[PDB]
Amino acid sequence: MRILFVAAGSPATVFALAPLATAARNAGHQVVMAANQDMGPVVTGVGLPAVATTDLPIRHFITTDREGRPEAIPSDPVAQARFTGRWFARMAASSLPRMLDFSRAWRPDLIVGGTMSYVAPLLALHLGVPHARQTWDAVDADGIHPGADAELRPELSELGLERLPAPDLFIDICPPSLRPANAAPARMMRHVATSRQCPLEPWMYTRDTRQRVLVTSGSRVAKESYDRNFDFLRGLAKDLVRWDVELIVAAPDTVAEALRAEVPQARVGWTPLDVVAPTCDLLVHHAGGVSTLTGLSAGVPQLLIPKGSVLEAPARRVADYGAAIALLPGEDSTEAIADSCQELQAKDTYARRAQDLSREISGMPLPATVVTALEQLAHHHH
Amino acid sequence: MRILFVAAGSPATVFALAPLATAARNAGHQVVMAANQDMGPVVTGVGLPAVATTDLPIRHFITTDREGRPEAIPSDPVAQARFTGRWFARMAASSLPRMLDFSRAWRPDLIVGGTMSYVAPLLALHLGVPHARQTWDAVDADGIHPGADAELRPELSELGLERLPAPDLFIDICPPSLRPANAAPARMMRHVATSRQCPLEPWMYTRDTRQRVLVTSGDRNFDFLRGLAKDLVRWDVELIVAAPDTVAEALRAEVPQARVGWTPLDVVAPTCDLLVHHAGGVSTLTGLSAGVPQLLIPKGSVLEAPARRVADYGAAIALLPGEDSTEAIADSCQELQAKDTYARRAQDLSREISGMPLPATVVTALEQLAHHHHHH
Repeated sequence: MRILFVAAGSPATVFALAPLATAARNAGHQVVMAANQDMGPVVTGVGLPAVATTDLPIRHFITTDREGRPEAIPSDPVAQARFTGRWFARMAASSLPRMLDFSRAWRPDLIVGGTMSYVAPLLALHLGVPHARQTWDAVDADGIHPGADAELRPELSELGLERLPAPDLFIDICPPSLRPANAAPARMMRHVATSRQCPLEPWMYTRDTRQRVLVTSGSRVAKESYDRNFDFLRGLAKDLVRWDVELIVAAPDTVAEALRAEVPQARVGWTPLDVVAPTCDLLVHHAGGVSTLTGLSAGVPQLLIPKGSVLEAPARRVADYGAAIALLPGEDSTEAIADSCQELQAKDTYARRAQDLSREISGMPLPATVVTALEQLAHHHH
Repeated sequence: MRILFVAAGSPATVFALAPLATAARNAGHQVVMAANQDMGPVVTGVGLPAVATTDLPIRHFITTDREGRPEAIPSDPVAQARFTGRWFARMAASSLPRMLDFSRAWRPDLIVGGTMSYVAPLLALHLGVPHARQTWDAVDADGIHPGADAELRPELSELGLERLPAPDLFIDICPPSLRPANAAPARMMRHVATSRQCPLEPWMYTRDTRQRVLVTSGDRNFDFLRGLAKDLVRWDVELIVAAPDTVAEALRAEVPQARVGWTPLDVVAPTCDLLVHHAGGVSTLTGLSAGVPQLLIPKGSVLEAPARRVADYGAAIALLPGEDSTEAIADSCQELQAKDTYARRAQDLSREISGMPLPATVVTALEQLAHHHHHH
């Protein structure tokens, strides 16, 4: 059958959906993935044909409203969650006329979209094909979807609705231990780490007696759907050198270049998180995209520095579980960061709990087994 | 598990292994694919981490005669097959030191190689781990493997062996109806077509009023394409030529009616009325999986019997060297486009391929192989 996957405007949205999308291709289905135009090479780099939902990048939709006026990001956590739904929704609303034309020409039997890929359910409603939603992280969307529903009032009105409908199939990669009790019934699916790949360098797979700490931006792209920075690194690397930690830095090339000067004691560049993660004793990141779930699947302790209101509660869940330390706004001092790495490095309780969670992820159903669910869904509709 | 896949020196060897390698990745395994350095981009373009077996192009591993002149490919079918096995084995033996250093560092639990990826079983023997072999087409390697054994005899003796052992698991993507009568039992697996990807353009999924013919090849790859393209363009056919960028601009300039460029076969093939594959490289299995009739113009005695096999089945016409006159090419294209039996047989083979076990199911076989090796 013919399946249209819809990611969104940042690389982790592609990476999160790629295991199921390539598993579907591996089962003999015709599969295409739609994403913003600038995600095109990200899509084709996971081995899939790419379609552009829109030629505008996410920065356009984040910073500008449907009326073409600049919009400020609010700080209140309820407001910011709604704002997140709103900007993903105006991207979808903007993409809908082109995606309708494409879908009428390509004739999908089924549409699979990411959590906030709102063009996916809109297309489903217009065209009468089933919609499956796959989550793309462990982030609660209960405060996000209402922001989307409000912003889509014009599109939903035409369809006789006040809110987007429930998915025909909901697939959730969130480990049950981190899954809120109010989440909708889902077909569980194992998160499988993917990214853009490279020629392997011995250090990505060759350990020494050091202690391997990876500070990472999650994707090499300059703009993910969440803030990242990186000022903290200089002071942190000094702390680490006394620990003869082997410090590895994966960052966008411009940031990567500045860091080579600021912390010369480190190995700075870009490397895929899925390749290097398993080899690490600690991951330090901003708790965006698929980074946290990738770290948990590898059994690695993490320092989570969430930047963005919707990213905070999921990061605290992992710390509360015992597999991470999470430094939320106002907690992330120079000293706090150093002390946290010290403790993650030196107390094996974190590694134990990270491994407990890895084992839980590895018991979840494989993407290949969820392809069966997609086939059953379309057979029942069609 | 950690699984090392070993393709070889041409994109087709990478594409053939990619469904299983990505299926293994999708099952949570750490997967790496090794191939010639110049294939690194192909490996990364299917979504896998790449490692280089060698930086030398495969044609540089054919040795020279007594007096230093490069060795002629002999014409006899048996002789060619044996020569091919020796050539691939020489490549394998040359890459064994680099790959052994890698494998000792990475520690694969299982090694999967394509048919003539002989470094794969050698590595497996050195590291004491299982070896699976996957076919990367429908070519019988019965005449090929003895040449490899002869070439590898010194490496085999270091391991206390006189010949390569059977694979610990043999995986065949050949449709049953096309396998030899004598064929070894294999874990059967569906061929799933895989290519380098690009942004989807409307023409790739939109037909017009014309019959659509795709030609791949695969320098008289040039004389042929131009010659053929001229012909097909005269019958008001929509001609799509899949050529390298190295000749794209020259071909366009000659035959401006043909669409010459960026063509992922997995995307476009199902959309065609006819595929024409010249020289070799491409799997006739992708056309079959798409259910499209094919004109096969093999060059290399190793490619003749399998192309003959698809023709005997009735899904293709195979023009062997000397048979591909302009008239024969033209009559064959007309037949493939118009006759019932060709369309029906190609659809029959597509149905057969579609009933074969999925790559994701073969990953399970790899896991069992690894498990039984060290748990008793």
